Amino acid sequence: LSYRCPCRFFESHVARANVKHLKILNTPNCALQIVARLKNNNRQVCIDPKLKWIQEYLEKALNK
Repeated sequence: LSYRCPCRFFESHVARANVKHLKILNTPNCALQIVARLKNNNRQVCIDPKLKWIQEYLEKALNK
């Protein structure tokens, strides 16, 4: 129950503009660690870590 990795399924086609924030879960046992909190509906969804915009969004946040 509380032992299952939190992200069982992911969303593939979430857009940067519709994200309040990304949560990056500290779950190294687990395949999927990226969660989006969505602007339109306030849902939290797990997202595809290969989504191209994610890498740029996080790089930006690192103020490099």
